[PDB]
Amino acid sequence: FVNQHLCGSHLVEALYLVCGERGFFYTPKGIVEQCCTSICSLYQLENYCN
Amino acid sequence: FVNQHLCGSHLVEALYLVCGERGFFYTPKGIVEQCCTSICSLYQLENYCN
Ligand SMILES: [Zn+2]
Ligand SMILES: [Zn+2]
Repeated sequence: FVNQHLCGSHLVEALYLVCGERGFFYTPKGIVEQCCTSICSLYQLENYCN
Repeated sequence: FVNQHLCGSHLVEALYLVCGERGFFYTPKGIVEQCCTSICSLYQLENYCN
């Protein structure tokens, strides 16, 4: 996985790819303050699939 | 397979800009049958925001 800062529509694109079929929930808040202002791993990103 | 997959990618991105700060919930069921085969405006997409 790209060990990078995922911000704006780049964050919803990743979530989209990782969560596949499941779907996901996007909430400008804790996913932000850490996957954007910080770096997240496949792992951490998967906390947002439905 | 291909088709709806490509299409949802285009939708999450449209729901990012529309929804803004209320975020959203993406579920490949409801949405894609509605908006992949026919055009769906920004107007129509806010159905889908939180
Ligand atoms: Zn960009
Ligand atoms: Zn495309």
